[PDB]
Amino acid sequence: QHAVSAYLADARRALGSAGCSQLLAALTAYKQDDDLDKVLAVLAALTTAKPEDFPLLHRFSMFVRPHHKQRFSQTCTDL
Amino acid sequence: HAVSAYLADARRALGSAGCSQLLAALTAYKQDDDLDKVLAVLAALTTAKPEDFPLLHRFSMFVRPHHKQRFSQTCTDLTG
Amino acid sequence: HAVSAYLADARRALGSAGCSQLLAALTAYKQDDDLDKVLAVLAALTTAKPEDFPLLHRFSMFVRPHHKQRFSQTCTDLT
Amino acid sequence: HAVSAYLADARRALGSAGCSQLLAALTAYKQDDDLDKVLAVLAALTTAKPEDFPLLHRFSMFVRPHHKQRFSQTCTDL
Amino acid sequence: HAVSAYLADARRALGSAGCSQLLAALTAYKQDDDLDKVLAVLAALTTAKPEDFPLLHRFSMFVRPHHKQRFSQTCTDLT
Amino acid sequence: HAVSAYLADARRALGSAGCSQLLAALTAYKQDDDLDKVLAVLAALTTAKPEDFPLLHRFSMFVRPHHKQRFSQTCTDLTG
Amino acid sequence: AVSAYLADARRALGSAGCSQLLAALTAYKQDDDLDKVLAVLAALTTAKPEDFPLLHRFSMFVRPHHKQRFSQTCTDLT
Repeated sequence: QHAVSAYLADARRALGSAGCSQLLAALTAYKQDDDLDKVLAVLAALTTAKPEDFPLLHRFSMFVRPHHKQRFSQTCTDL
Repeated sequence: HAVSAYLADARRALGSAGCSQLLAALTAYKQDDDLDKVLAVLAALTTAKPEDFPLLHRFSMFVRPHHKQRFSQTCTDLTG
Repeated sequence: HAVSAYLADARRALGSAGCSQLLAALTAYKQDDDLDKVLAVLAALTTAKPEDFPLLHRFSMFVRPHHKQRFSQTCTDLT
Repeated sequence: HAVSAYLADARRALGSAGCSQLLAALTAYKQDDDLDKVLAVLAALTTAKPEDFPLLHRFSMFVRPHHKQRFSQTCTDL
Repeated sequence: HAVSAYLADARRALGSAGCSQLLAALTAYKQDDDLDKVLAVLAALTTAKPEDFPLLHRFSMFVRPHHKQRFSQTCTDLT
Repeated sequence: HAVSAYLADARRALGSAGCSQLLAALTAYKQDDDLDKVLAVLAALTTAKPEDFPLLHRFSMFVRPHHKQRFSQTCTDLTG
Repeated sequence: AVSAYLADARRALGSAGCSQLLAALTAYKQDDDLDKVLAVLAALTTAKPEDFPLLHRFSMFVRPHHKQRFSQTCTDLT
């Protein structure tokens, strides 16, 4: 219900333009290559530097393929 | 051994069929990532009586990090 | 005992989709206190066939004390 | 199975307030046997947009057998 | 009004002193949001005899939406 | 002696209560042939932490031949 | 719970903002003026939706006779 556009706007506000671009660049590489560790590593660097940004880590679930939900959760638990 | 203590408590409080229903819902959640559906099974089993409310709250150990905040809210609403 | 026996019977009679819809409606009721809305979900699922009418009646174990009399009356009218 | 699939589709297409209004009208019909009144709620909710028209027709599974002939005809005409 | 009917029934069943005690507790709840304290007055007054139990149940109309679950639970335990 | 090695590893990783819950579930499976129910106990105990995932996979030695492909699939889905 | 709130407030509002909020809390604890403390709180913590939890969690400081008004004001902002 526009969850994507709300995420993009929040990510731009919290990470700045360079960060929002880095995250989007990593997301489109994931959509092509299916490599979850590599996109989560970009995401973790950007959104777990401070605890107030952890919701952007969690909300990134909407872009994770269903077969990758379990690994996404495990990675999040470890962060 | 926090999991094994949970399963023992759930079997003792809910009985065998109830413990199984809850584990069945946990396995479906681990596959489908649908929090509302697993919480609905859990709430039916563990909020019939206040002495079982701890089992609702302690289920958090199985809840994925992206679902934890909504799980808390839901628990507060069912309990108070 | 009684909850798990109800859930097992509902899953067997309504199928897992139906049982989930019923449990979703029960959780909404536990939060919103709206008896008409939970009864309407229940009646749609459990009064399509007469052999499922016991599932309507037995749902009383989940009904709040201040709603029990209205729930009974409505159940007698449906059956 | 057909019931649960209908309820899932209705909740997804009408949203929860709409789905509730329809189910409220179904429960009134199950007690009062007034077909016009339940059809009127259904038509308001499910003919706003053409992609929801299937929900009008599929509602027949809840209609009592003596009402099925009128129900489909009226649905076709909408 | 359901309110005015409740007040009339409470005055008739509890008498004037009791109806006042209940209303004094209701006013404090509407300000302090302490459900246990108002329910304790209500339970004392309206579970003395079974014919007064409907006054316990019908008190729900004054209970805030976030407190309906605790109100139900307390009612289940008193019955 | 693959069984005894499994039981020793499970007792060390899951503790006594967990190892017992798993063996109780294994006995029920050996009698009732219900794979979903035994895997639900196993998944709860052995997929909370990734270092216990080998216990999930090695449980295949107990699975009846007609269940082996579904067992693998379910394991892959829970782990990745 | 207090120290966790102050830590969250310092991280989300910065040190000047956390101090403004504590100054407003102290004035409330002395003067019992709920509107004035809520006005400082609302300015600081409803600029962004991610800070709304700090508005809601502020209830732990609110005197019992003000609980209902605090909730209402929160709802009207959120």
